[PDB]
Amino acid sequence: GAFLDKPKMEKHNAQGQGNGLRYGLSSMQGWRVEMEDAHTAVIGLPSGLESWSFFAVYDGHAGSQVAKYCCEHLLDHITNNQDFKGSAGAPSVENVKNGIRTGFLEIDEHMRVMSEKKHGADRSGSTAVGVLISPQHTYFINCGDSRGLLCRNRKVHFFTQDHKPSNPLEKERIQNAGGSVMIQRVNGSLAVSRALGDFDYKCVHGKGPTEQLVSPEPEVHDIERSEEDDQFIILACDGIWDVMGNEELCDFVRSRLEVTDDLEKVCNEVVDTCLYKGSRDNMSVILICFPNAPKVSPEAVKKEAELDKYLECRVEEIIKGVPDLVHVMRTLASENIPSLPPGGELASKRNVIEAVYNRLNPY
Ligand SMILES: [Mn+2]
Ligand SMILES: [Mn+2]
Repeated sequence: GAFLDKPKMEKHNAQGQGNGLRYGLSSMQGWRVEMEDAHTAVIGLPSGLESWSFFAVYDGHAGSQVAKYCCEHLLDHITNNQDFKGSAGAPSVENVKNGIRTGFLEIDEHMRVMSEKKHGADRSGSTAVGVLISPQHTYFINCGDSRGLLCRNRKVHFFTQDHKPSNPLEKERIQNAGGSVMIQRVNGSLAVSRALGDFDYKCVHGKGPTEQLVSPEPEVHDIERSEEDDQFIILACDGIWDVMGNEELCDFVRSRLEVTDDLEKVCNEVVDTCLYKGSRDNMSVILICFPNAPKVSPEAVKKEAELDKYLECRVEEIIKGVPDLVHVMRTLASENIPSLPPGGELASKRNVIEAVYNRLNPY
């Protein structure tokens, strides 16, 4: 509803390891007056799914309630229904997919009844993007305009398709539910076509839960795992994707992993880079690395130290009536400095430039 006068740049982090996985995450409120993102990150699932893992980002809209509920309860709604637990043995691919769909519909209905019964005043909604990782499969899950991708063999192997109201099938559903897409928005208001919550958009008489103006139905994609070739998974809200493309962010993350194995720090760098690229939204990123993720390179670390020192010297010489940081950044940009991080560019080096600037002009 409003912007802060200065961004809240404080990072909240988590990290972990297990089942042959390493992960880090970072979330940051940014320019927004409230933090309405949430996330789930768990290696080892209950009830015979110890070798399974689950990661998810939730981008809350008009409040954090739906997102916060999801982040604590979506997983059990997915795994603790009859469709997921279908077969006698390990869940089949269909069990997993049907189980995920049922879990989204059932948590949505659960929240709706909780809200009706307790006379809930919030009209919040949430996206969800995540991965359910088994020994042999990565199941991508998407509902909304948060986004996930898989980097395999140094390339974007897969990314989720954002649910935008102007997408043909989304637009069709909206119109069949009595609504319209005005520019990019449901009835000129809502920027997503799919979400949990947003119950005001789920009141069309004579249409099922998945045929409302806004649908809680997730899209699920089974990717068979590749032990040799799988590198990393990125999950993030639109606060990240609004200012960095799939290949850019994939290239950027690779460049950062070649310099560090600290996954929280890599996530911090993504979020700061997007802030400095002009993102004014809440930002959350989860980075899940597989055994063959890029490795720290002695040469990359050396190039990074050389670049940092170079930037430090440039700031000094530009300072020489001292220019402010905005103007220093502008001057550095006009220098077309080579060997900046792919995708991240000068924005990804701002913390280094600003720390230099502060040392030289501390007042
Ligand atoms: Mn939000
Ligand atoms: Mn957002």
